[PDB]
Amino acid sequence: ALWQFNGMIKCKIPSSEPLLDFNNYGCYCGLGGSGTPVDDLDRCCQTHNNCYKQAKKLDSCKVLVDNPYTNNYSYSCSNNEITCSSENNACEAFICNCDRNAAICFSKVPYNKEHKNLDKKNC
Ligand SMILES: [Ca+2]
Ligand SMILES: [Cl-]
Repeated sequence: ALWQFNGMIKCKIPSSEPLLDFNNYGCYCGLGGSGTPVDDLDRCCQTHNNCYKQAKKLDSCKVLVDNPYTNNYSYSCSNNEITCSSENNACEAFICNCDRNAAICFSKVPYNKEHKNLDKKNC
């Protein structure tokens, strides 16, 4: 769920408020997405978007009427390291991995304020 993703990002980037810093950024960081990523961070979000799309197509995910952003899974942050729980069922585990990968990706790429609240004309 979004609440967990927010926590994961903070786990990797302690100084951030993810739902603010990484929302409405570039062409893919936020709800939906289209076009060519404007930078590596935007690309992290495109990959995350693609991961969610793959998830929704999994047999295990079609069983729950909850979208990836509302589907709660279990994970832990410790020493700024993210660990997806073995107690997660197939769908939740896949989503957890998608979020973990994105959180780590976000923490390894540059952040360009110029792309915050990007004109969707550029997408
Ligand atoms: Ca376009
Ligand atoms: Cl990690």
